[PDB]
Amino acid sequence: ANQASVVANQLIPINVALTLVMMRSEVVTPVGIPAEDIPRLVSMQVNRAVPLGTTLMPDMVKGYAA
Repeated sequence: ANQASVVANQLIPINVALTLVMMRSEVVTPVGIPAEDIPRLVSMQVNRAVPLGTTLMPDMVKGYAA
């Protein structure tokens, strides 16, 4: 697609709260959280360590729903 997802721009350690420096937008498969949502992800925590280049999936963010 042209559908870009949120991809970790650095290793996001477990339980850290997401900041804008941590999140880039890329056309990756499988599709994860839509890149349009990078605004509303700031301050939410991840529930596991996300390595650099990992697509952020809905189940990795605490309190995220669609």
